[PDB]
Amino acid sequence: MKIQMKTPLVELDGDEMTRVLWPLIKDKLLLPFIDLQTEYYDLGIEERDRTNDQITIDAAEAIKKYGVGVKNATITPNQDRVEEYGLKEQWKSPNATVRAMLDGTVFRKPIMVKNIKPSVRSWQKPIVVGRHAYGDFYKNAEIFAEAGGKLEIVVTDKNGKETRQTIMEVDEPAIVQGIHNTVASIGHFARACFEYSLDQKIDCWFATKDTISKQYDQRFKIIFEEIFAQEYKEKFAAAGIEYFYTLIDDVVARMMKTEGGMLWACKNYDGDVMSDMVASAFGSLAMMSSVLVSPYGYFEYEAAHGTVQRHYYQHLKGERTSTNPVALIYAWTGALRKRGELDGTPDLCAFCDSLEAITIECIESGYMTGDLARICEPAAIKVLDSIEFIDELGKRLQQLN
Amino acid sequence: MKIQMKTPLVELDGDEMTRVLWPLIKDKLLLPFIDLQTEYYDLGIEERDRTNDQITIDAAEAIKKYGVGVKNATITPNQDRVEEYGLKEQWKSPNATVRAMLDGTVFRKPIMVKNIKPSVRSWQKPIVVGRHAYGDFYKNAEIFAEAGGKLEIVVTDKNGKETRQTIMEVDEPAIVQGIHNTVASIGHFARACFEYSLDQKIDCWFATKDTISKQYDQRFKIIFEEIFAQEYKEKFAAAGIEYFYTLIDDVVARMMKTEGGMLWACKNYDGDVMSDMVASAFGSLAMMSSVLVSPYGYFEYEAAHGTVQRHYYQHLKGERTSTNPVALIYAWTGALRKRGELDGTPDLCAFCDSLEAITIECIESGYMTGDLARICEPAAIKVLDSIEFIDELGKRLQQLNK
Ligand SMILES: [Mg+2]
Repeated sequence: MKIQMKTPLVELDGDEMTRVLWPLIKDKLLLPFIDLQTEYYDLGIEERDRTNDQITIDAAEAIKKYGVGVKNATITPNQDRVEEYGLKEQWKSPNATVRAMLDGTVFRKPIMVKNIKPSVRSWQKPIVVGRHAYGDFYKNAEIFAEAGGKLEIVVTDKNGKETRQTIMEVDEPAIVQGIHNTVASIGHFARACFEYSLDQKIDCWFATKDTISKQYDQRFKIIFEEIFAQEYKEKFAAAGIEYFYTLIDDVVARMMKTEGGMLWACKNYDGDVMSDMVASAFGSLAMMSSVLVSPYGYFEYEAAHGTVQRHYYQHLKGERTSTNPVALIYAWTGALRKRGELDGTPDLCAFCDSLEAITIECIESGYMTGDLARICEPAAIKVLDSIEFIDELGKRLQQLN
Repeated sequence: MKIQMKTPLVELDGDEMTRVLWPLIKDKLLLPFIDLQTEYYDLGIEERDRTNDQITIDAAEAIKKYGVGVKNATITPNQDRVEEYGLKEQWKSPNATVRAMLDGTVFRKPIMVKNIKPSVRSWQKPIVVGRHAYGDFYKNAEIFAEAGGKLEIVVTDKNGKETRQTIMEVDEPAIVQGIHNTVASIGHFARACFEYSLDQKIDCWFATKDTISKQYDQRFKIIFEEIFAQEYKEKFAAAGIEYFYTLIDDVVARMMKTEGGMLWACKNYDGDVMSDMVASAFGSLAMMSSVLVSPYGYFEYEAAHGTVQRHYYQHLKGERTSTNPVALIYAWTGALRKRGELDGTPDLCAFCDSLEAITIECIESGYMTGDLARICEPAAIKVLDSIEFIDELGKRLQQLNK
């Protein structure tokens, strides 16, 4: 029989080329081997528009209920997209929405192949970015103060005690931004990072600009230091690993020189930008896994890249594309593995191990999409289009099973 | 004999190892050749402490008066530094104070040598970072809301009208930050970058996260777009160069694959971090120049790196150090060159071009500090300690009969 699942995955569909490839993955790589159970939520742009973005919230609720989600790449619509699709508004990033609702830390890890050298000469070991998923400027308040004025932040507690601080007082057109985070969210971030480091036996590096931000960034620094001292110090020393804190400018300068091999903990914004820099440098944003690990027990595996508009238009014209589906594949395998772990269904986990291994073997053997063929050494034997590539992996799986 | 100056440079001294090397540069590389005129401001941590940080303000005022400053590396003190030096308080970043007082854009360019390949394989051409010098979180207001509450930004105008926006309402301990910028400062930032791109004949790339920050970052995007359309589109076309706007995560991915050769315009924070990433990748933080170009006509050249506490402590024990003084040197040559341009004293500019060239040629001939010798190819001929390095450049200057 096919591999059986005890609990369904929550499945969040997406946009454009990634939407096109998603059912081909299911058809060729999963359904022939697994009696795949999912709760399906279409987060394509048109369905988010139809439902006034309720579908996004509903999907996040389902992840909370079942425990594990898999997410396809989506469009966060700018005004071009609004015009292209005739949208009601510039709907908020669905990633930002899910992360807000679930909380946690997003772990981003390169999917490494031996035949692609990183951009950064020194890198010999993967660098994992642990990005705080919650708060900061992903939930902002902003004012365009067209006549200027006294610009303040204000906090009013339960009890009515008001605290005010002045940003600046200006007599000219100005812009203002406010952000927050929570002590609890930061603590869970620190914990997730330290636990990841211990599990994987890698050092943890964290950095902020605590010299400039003497209460906000300072609070991250203190919380990591205290959690580390009180909960992890001994565990780390027994495991032969270290926690290193520095300033953000110093850590980035080090990253250009390091051999790699650590967990790089980042505040939300830093992690968003830096995970993309690391992904690119190792080879591709499609060669990078992404998992949100919530302290509340939820997991969301996603393809953390664009939807490939140019390739989608080509596809609709009957042209084959060089789209790299690896991140999409690893979102499914990561999610099915976790679901299998939680459910105590190890045949599912073993399948996921196999498909991941097959994907790497295929690329390392010189059979790959065009983006990878551009940067590998030695030269690829054969460039496979996105659909041929998926078809090839399906043939390898059939030969296993 | 010695080259004459018309107008003094404003000289801002600093801390630790950089403070140690600063007179050696003057003594062996400047004073023998130039009747150096400076107005001296000691921004060492102890003078800042003694004057309650007034000396920083006074120095910024002297830059406004004379037009050009040269700044040594300084400590921005955390509580560890407070303890170390017995300070009254964690004095605010003097760089932030100076930038706030002058406004402008900080241009950060690698100091490239033929025998050092960049960390990023694709880079074949310099990348300049143009960092907006004003506002954002460098002038923050922050609250530790130990009881939570309604967290807001509030704008109270000249005429009454209160505008409030809610960040979040929480029932748990939380932290709150507010920042600002001005439309005028942003515009001056866009113009400085467009002018720099024209003058250097290089493309301009700018990026934010306007998809998430739909008024704040968006206002940067808009101001750039409008200034470019109104004031630079035709000039760019004429010069064969482009302005490219994208999202910040996209630009960083591109930076790992580009050949280089553009001006990368950055918001204040992005510029702080990304100028150091570019500097490190090209070779060292010490191999990066830094000039604040104010819209009000002032210039501040600095050594934009650390003060090297560990080396300082070794130096006090009479031990040799591997501190790289090139950025200190280039701060001086850059400031003196500008001083000479403004004063119409071209012999000073000539000397500055010569000292930069001599420094480059020293390193390219295999004589360099430890940091460079770790990454150069072929192997260094002789690794010089910081002071041996300055002394070598001195020897060369004298050999060339400057
Ligand atoms: Mg810096």
